[PDB]
Amino acid sequence: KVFGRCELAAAMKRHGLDNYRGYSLGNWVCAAKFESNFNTQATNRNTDGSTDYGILQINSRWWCNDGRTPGSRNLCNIPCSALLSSDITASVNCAKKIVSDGNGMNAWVAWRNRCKGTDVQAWIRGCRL
Ligand SMILES: [Cl-]
Ligand code: NA
Repeated sequence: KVFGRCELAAAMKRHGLDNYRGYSLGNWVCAAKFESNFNTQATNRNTDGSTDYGILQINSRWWCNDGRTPGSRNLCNIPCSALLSSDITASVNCAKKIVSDGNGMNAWVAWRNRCKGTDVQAWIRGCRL
């Protein structure tokens, strides 16, 4: 499913992401936009053989199991395919674990290079939340 800007904003807020670990909703919507262009089905292969899945492009090297990433962990205890659903519950729950890992949202490369330091509030502007 391809989410609308405000539609996703509302969905994330309901799932407890607004201000989670100090990160305002705008940060999460910005990351989603640049990681997957709001597409829950987005998949991207990495050089090391791992693959990124879903709306927030979670990596199979450490967070989910896709059966084709040798020596990987699966810290979120879930099939990577579950991160491609129209329902973002699985992605959100796993992202909460990731952002709490120690490096915050820097774990998401696109957020660091395109969201960090910007006026992220612009991403939820005009939204009925
Ligand atoms: Cl943190
Ligand atoms: Na894995």
